[PDB]
Amino acid sequence: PLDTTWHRPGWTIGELEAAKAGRTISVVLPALNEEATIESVIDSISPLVDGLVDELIVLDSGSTDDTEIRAIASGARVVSREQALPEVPVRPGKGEALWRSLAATSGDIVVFIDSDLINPHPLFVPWLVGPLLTGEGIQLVKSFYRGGRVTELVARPLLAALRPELGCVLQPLSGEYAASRELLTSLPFAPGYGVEIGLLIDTFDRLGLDAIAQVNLGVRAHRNRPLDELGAMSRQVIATLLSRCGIPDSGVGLTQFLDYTRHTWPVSLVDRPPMKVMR
Amino acid sequence: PLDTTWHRPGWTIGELEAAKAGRTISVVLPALNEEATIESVIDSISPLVDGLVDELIVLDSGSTDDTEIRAIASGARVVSREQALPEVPVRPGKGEALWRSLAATSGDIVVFIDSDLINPHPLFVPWLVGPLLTGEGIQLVKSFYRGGRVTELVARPLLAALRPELGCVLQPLSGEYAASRELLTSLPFAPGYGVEIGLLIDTFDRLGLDAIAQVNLGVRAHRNRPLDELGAMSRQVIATLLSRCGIPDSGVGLTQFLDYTRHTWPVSLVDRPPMKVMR
Ligand SMILES: O=c1ccn([C@@H]2O[C@H](COP(=O)(O)OP(=O)(O)O)[C@@H](O)[C@H]2O)c(=O)[nH]1
Ligand SMILES: O=c1ccn([C@@H]2O[C@H](COP(=O)(O)OP(=O)(O)O)[C@@H](O)[C@H]2O)c(=O)[nH]1
Ligand SMILES: O=C(O)[C@@H](COP(=O)(O)O)O[C@H]1O[C@H](CO)[C@@H](O)[C@H](O)[C@H]1O
Ligand SMILES: O=C(O)[C@@H](COP(=O)(O)O)O[C@H]1O[C@H](CO)[C@@H](O)[C@H](O)[C@H]1O
Ligand SMILES: [Mn+2]
Ligand SMILES: [Mn+2]
Repeated sequence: PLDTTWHRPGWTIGELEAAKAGRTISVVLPALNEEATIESVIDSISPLVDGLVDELIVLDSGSTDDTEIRAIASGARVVSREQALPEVPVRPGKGEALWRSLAATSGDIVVFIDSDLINPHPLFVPWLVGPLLTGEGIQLVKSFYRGGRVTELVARPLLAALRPELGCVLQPLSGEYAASRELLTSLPFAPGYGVEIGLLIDTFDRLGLDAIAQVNLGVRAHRNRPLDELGAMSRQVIATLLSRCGIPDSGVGLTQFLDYTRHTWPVSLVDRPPMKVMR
Repeated sequence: PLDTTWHRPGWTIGELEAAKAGRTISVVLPALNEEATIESVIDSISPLVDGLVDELIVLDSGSTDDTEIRAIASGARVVSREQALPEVPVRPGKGEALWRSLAATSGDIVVFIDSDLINPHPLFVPWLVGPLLTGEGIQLVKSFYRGGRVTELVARPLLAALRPELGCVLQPLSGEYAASRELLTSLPFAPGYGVEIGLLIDTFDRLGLDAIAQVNLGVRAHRNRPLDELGAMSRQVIATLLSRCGIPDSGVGLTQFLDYTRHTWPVSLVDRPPMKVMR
């Protein structure tokens, strides 16, 4: 039911670029304190700039390490959350960074790549844009790869329960994906870590499976977070997914008991609206 | 909001036994292929038999290893699913084993202990029965301990979303707990791995928090399953939890893509009814 490219696409950078046909391509790297990895990621993509890729920015989501200076030193344009859209006060979380990035880019096609990847392949961007460039009706491309605890324990089983039509999607939460600006500026953006699952469900509801493709990127490595930070992420994924399914979420943050101690993590039920309204 | 015993209970086996006041206590160990651990678990509890504990059975849920012979050799009464309730054909899964165990025991109080625990403390059963024996209105006692991936990523965040009143429960899926027969024979039993979360939500809805206590067992160790088996368990926990919250579940099993291969795991939306109807 779902256009899946199972092996390495056969296209080439010169073919894909020809297929642009006046369309532009922006790449956004969201980054929060990724000084150890930001440079390797930027370098994997910057050789494409002024060719297949027209624009690369790092959206610096409030880093307090050396993320920004190392990104500048790799030749990337770095855009803070405030600069992307300064009339609107900044909220925390990943979804805010990606939503704002629409105002700081102008490509007809937008590619998101996480900045915490350990040594990413230089064809990620070409592999993701393939179906948007050479297909018909594809508006969103998700990646899969490779062990993804939230994906396999939370998102895929809840999708099977509540949107089983998306059961064929191998990595619904994947941070590497591309989509048309027309789609992205028409969809709301869930806060925090809810943004990927929200975009997938909203895209499906509006365009169906035929507008979605997925592409094998082989294997990917990244910062494996401790279980407690995953708990808050799972809570936000659940909150965003239930809302899309018409189920009322309590809005109560996850509490954890670490001779134990207690901490309550934030959860948000507030989406950003389609960036179109900002026109 | 929730009666919590945070340090080691101060009671003694002789005090607790005196407090029985004619009430009986059954212990059930569900077991599916636990030959490596069944013996250490039985031995931790059998010294209590004919004193605090009136009855110990192993409910052999279809083992094909040496579980049954090793349990017999530790002096335990072993009851198959068929023998517990032979007029009713056997279904797979943990919940079926626990539900049937009500027909093969007669204690006024029933204690469940998983049979895959690595070296369990001999006071587990005394610590769990404490609040049922010495409290008032306690009808269910859950344990906590100790890293519990389904609990921290699936069950606690979904409870926070959908039954936030149970947010103070530290280990909702814990396999070690005790309850009155009157409660257990009044509640349905969810299939598979849904049984613990189902019993907790059903108990709360019927009796509120004041009927539930929890007790610190310190640290517990057990067979840490691979992520893919956890995926099917999470799917069933989600299915049981959504049903209790009035949310329709698709009934679609989780599919996993392991040059990948596909497998679909069973999920069940069929509860067993209150054992009372079998009277
Ligand atoms: O408020 C935030 C949180 C995260 N990120 C970025 O979003 C990406 C994915 O975040 P994370 O690693 O925490 O998620 P994971 O992939 O580990 O589940 C990373 O490049 C982060 O730098 C961000 O820009 N802003
Ligand atoms: O169909 C089944 C599945 C499991 N069990 C028992 O239920 C307990 C808990 O099962 P499991 O270890 O798979 O769950 P976990 O604690 O690892 O999440 C164990 O003693 C199993 O032997 C059972 O009696 N029947
Ligand atoms: O899927 C997951 O379990 C997590 C983290 O992966 P691990 O459990 O650390 O292997 O990462 C997912 O979610 C993130 C936030 O939504 C995305 O940025 C990742 O790309 C996605 O894989
Ligand atoms: O909470 C969990 O993640 C799992 C398995 O624990 P691990 O992730 O292997 O540490 O076990 C829970 O669920 C089982 C089935 O419902 C219960 O039998 C366990 O007692 C409970 O801890
Ligand atoms: Mn990451
Ligand atoms: Mn276990």
